[PDB]
Amino acid sequence: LSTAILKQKNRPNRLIVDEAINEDNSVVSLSQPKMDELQLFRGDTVLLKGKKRREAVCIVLSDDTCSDEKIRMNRVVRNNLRVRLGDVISIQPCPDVKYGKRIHVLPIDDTVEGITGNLFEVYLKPYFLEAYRPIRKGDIFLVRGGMRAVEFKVVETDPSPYCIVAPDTVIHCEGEPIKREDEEESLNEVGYDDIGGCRKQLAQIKEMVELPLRHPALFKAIGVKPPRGILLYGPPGTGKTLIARAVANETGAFFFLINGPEIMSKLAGESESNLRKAFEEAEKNAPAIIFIDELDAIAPKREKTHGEVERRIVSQLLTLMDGLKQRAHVIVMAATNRPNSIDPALRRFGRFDREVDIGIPDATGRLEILQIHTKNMKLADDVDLEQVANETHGHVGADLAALCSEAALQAIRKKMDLIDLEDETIDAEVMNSLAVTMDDFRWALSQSNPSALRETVVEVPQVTWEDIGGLEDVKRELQELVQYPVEHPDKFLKFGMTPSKGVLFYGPPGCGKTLLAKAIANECQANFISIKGPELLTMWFGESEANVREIFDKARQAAPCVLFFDELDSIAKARGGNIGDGGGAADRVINQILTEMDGMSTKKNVFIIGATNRPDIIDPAILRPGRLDQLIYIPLPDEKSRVAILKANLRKSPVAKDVDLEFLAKMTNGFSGADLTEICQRACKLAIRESIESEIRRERERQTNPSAMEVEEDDPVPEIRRDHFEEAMRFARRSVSDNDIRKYEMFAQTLQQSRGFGSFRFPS
Amino acid sequence: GFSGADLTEICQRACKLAIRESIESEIRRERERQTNPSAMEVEEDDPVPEIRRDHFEEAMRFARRSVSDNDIRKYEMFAQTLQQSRGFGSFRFPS
Repeated sequence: LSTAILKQKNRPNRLIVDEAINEDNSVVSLSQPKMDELQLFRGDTVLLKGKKRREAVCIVLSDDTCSDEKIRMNRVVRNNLRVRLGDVISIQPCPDVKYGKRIHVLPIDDTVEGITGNLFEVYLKPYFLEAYRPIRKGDIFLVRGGMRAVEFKVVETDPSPYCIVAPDTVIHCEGEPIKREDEEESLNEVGYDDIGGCRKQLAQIKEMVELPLRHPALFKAIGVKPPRGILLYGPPGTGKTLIARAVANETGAFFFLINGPEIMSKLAGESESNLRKAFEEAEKNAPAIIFIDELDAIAPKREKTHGEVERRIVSQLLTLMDGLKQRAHVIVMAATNRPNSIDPALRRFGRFDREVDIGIPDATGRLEILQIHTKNMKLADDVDLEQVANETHGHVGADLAALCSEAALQAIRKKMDLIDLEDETIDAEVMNSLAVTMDDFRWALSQSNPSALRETVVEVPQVTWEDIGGLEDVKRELQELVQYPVEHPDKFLKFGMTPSKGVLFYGPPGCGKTLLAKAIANECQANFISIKGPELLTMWFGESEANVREIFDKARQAAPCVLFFDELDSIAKARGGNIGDGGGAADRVINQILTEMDGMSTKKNVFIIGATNRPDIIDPAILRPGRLDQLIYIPLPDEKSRVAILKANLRKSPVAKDVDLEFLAKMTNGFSGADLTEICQRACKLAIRESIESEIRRERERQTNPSAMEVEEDDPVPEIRRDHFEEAMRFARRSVSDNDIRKYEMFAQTLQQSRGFGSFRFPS
Repeated sequence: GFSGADLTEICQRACKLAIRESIESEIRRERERQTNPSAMEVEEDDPVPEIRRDHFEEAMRFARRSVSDNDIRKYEMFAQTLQQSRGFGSFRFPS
């Protein structure tokens, strides 16, 4: 009674698609109580619901021979409802039993060719002769009243929803031959489910948009104000105009597209007229959506604006923007690659206040995009899309389409040997028997250049607590700072504590200090932004203090993050390590991290994790309360963490079943966490090499005796095969010597040994 | 010899030992009562409502003196030098 018009009219009596063998285009096989629930009498026509208001109706007959769970239909109505078999369809009567005054069905000649005559007497007679055939205004029904499939395109129907077109009222023969090529122009209206990798942000766009659009009365009544404009932004080609078309085509709202260059390419003084005639025409129509695409072209930073007419379109845009108020019920959205590349006068309140962020798709978004872009190809059975989605690590929503196109072209190319050089009469199997293999996808992947290799990736990591193993104390002391302030925030209000906002790991170099950040980020399902040393040290060699702000503001729009500043000591040891000229702590970059860290309220759930190998040169201005507070010393793996590390590195490589990792982890004693990832690779080359060697030597010896005929040898080495490790152990070094351990173990007892009041006891 | 900002980690680290306990004594109770899901007598009003001394007994085990006694000398040997450069004392106007 407060939250219930929010449904899309889902019904208990939904009938699911069931195949039929009939040729009548308006016969329905319904459940037996279908005439009974709503007391559906005979003599009317029901209103079946598909999508995008692109539907197709039937004449509802007392033919209830089907079952109680599904509906049996032909291709005609279910497909002309613009829904495939697998879309929900509502059943509901429509009292619009009307007779067509002047209709307009558009034939296609190839289906019509043969007998032509006059359209009326030759085709409208044997089709409309009281044949139980009502339509919906604007469809293309399929005619099985001949030997072959024939479609006529409905355009005009005097009743607005639809009617039972009858010959009793005159029917014009003004239909005209159309072509199959014209379907995509109407299918420019894109359904909702044709977007992948955006299930996280599309929810935000929905909650912002449909509630203001499909329920104006609630907003006008309660008085809460819908947004005056969204501002999507992301790397180019992630399919944003498609998002706008989806959002405005599945909510029933007129859509108007303003291109960027198309405005900035007309005569000086004519573009502004186009902007006015766009914002004017939109407000006249229904609740609309203006999508000002490529906004950083008609409104760059001022530092690009140099002409006067270049700065008059911006003013016209601002005037039209703030001219919007609640009367018009119009909503605007934009698109730019990076938020700060827009004129700052636009973000002021009332114009583009709120700002969604489409990002690079993540490991499952790529799978969804691939499954969308390969729903037409004839993939071979050996295809594995969950595989190819895994290694494409820079691609965006447009690169994957090109990749699939390239694989299809490669299949065509391998078919060209048997294709005649002048094969205009391309044979049926040459058009249909095509099958793309993993050979093709790996080839095309190797021949693709990713478009987005240089953007910080914000996605939940997959490494879990079972890889590191051990480290029991760190597990708890890292839960209680990243998970508790997220899963139980009210406990932090029952008492008065403010959550911590920092940790500082320090340990021997290369000892799984990164895997702990990813593990804890994987626990609480939090994003994970990694900043590497070779990146901060770039900032120290030029501009600073203009990108750290942007890093933090990126982490803010994706809470809860676990921002991981790797090698906080990079600048400090790249400046002298107690530099000779004098410079003590400040380095123009860490200072900026401080300035941003303090100016960030704890309510936002952003936790900053550092990691250093030289935990004394680190600036003493960060180890102060209110900033990175404590220090956790990550020791070398002891006995169980080594077993887990070995079993984590040896997962993708088929290992022998008689290998004793419990022994190999018991002899390797002071080994780091990064010299057990070497033993588990140098023990692969010793099996790779012995594989190519024996392959080549067999191909040799067989050619020595070609008449030997001896064939069908399966494989000489499928397996890492112990007595490989027994050799890879001969090149196994130790990263950190003992003196490099009693250097940190003698720093812990410097942070320690200034404590120890545990003798404290409350008297009585 | 405790600073004004080392008594604010005997007063927080004495609360992360209550947040811990009241967030364990909750979760532990969930798994407990699945032994008797039909008991219908569950949900004690408060397992730990209170900072509850014997926490400061423990939080005092991670109390670190920030300013060592060898660094508080550099100041007391300054302010004492602003004095001893003063004191005209027996100054007294005639009659």
